Amino acid sequence: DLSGKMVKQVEILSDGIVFYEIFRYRLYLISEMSPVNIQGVDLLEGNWGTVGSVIFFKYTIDGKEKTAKDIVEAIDEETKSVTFKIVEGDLMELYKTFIIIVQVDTKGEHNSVTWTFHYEKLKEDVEEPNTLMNFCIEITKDIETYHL
Ligand SMILES: [Cl-]
Repeated sequence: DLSGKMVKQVEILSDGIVFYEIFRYRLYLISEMSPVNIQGVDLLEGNWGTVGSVIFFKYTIDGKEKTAKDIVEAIDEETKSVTFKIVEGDLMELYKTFIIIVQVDTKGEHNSVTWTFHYEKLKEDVEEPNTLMNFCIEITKDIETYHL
């Protein structure tokens, strides 16, 4: 009831392999590639690209500065997937639980990035995370257009 799921697949022009490299091992590059959206990506514990690593994000949503602390809960290298669980931050005032999965289809033929949110709202009247999903799609477009 308070439970929800949201899925968006977007086709990318850029190399899926580089998208996965970013999201697994070089996540700090997103501050450079989507500087309107992301002001800081700071590793707090562990190492980049390892399950159990803890990462702090400074980001802007609707011109408001927000933060989150996330743990990397899962990595699947064969499917090119990484699962982030948000443990602290502005989102935790609206959601009890929030999990973000990013998965890159690297056929090479055509490449795409699928974003999945699994969340538990604190109340029934809390909104579905549409704005966050728009935010994630904007970062994807910023990343794929960064090379040009
Ligand atoms: Cl690992």
